[PDB]
Amino acid sequence: MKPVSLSYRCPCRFFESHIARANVKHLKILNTPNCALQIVARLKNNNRQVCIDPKLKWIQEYLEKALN
Amino acid sequence: SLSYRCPCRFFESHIARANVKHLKILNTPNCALQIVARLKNNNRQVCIDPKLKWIQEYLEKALN
Ligand SMILES: O=C(O)C1=C[C@H](O)[C@@H](OS(=O)(=O)O)[C@H](O[C@H]2[C@H](O)[C@@H](NS(=O)(=O)O)[C@@H](O)O[C@@H]2COS(=O)(=O)O)O1
Ligand SMILES: O=C(O)C1=C[C@H](O)[C@@H](OS(=O)(=O)O)[C@H](O[C@H]2[C@H](O)[C@@H](NS(=O)(=O)O)[C@@H](O)O[C@@H]2COS(=O)(=O)O)O1
Repeated sequence: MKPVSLSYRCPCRFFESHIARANVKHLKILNTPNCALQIVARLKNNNRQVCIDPKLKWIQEYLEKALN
Repeated sequence: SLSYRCPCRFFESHIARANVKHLKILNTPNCALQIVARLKNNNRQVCIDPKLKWIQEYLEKALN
């Protein structure tokens, strides 16, 4: 890959839509206003980081509860 | 587990949006503290106050 310092490409090119809450170690919420996909999940069973659908069903409630 | 350590035990209350690279929201619903920031300037990760007003707006924007 192009190193970060040089890349103008939004980090998330594509999202995945079938990530279950139970397999998520954390969601990383990137501070990238200019890009459509800001949410990256780190997964528990494989430790991949996958960009996820921000409309995934469980995401909103998971985020709101973190803040209570 | 009684074994299980919550990754965040203490938080910073004075972190502003501009000094954050990203937030990590830890899937540890059991724990009081679930919010981590990687800092630009430092590159340290710190746990941050979850009642920080800007955190809400930050997360809502990410969801659109
Ligand atoms: O809607 C959810 O966030 C959710 C639904 C499911 O019961 C489960 O996810 S799964 O469909 O991927 O299996 C998960 O629910 C619970 C879950 O039992 C625990 N979280 S998890 O291990 O990461 O999956 C539990 O401690 O909290 C989840 C619900 O959130 S809560 O508000 O803290 O109770 O997620
Ligand atoms: O905008 C960002 O904050 C960011 C963008 C990159 O896509 C990401 O790459 S990475 O997650 O594979 O490393 C970058 O690096 C961070 C990342 O937030 C964290 N990884 S984690 O430990 O699983 O959460 C971070 O804590 O470590 C990475 C730093 O990379 S490094 O400088 O080359 O060592 O985050």
